[PDB]
Amino acid sequence: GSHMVGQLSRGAIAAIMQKGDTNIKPILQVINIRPITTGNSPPRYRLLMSDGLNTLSSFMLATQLNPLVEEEQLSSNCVCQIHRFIVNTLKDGRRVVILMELEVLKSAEAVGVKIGNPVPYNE
Ligand SMILES: Cc1ccc(C(=O)Nc2ccccc2C(=O)O)cc1S(=O)(=O)Nc1ccc(Br)cc1
Repeated sequence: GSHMVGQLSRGAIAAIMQKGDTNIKPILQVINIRPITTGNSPPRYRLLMSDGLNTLSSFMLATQLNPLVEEEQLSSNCVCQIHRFIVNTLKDGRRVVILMELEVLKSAEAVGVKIGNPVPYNE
């Protein structure tokens, strides 16, 4: 209940970005979800996530998880546990975190607000 930022894995974004730790199962809040421009291929969704301290904009949902967005269980403000993810590095050096398995712990409606005051992580 109280101490809302205590619901999130503070420091997980830095851990993912700095250490490349993939064994952790961090709890993050969805701040925003947006489709990416795609061709005739399945839609892809990019997420702005928060660990309470930082936000990071380079999350992508694995296509297998698209139903979570399209049926609305995964939406802005919800709190999720990431059970499996990988990091991929693009030609230009940018890294993207692909969310492969995730659990919605609290619905957007049950949370209702951005938790804490996270600031953008500097990639
Ligand atoms: C469009 C697209 C889709 C997918 C991947 C990707 O890296 N996929 C994977 C890579 C490795 C393993 C698994 C996967 C997986 O998707 O399951 C990259 C791109 S992109 O670079 O051309 N544009 C883009 C990148 C990031 C963000 Br935020 C927004 C747009």
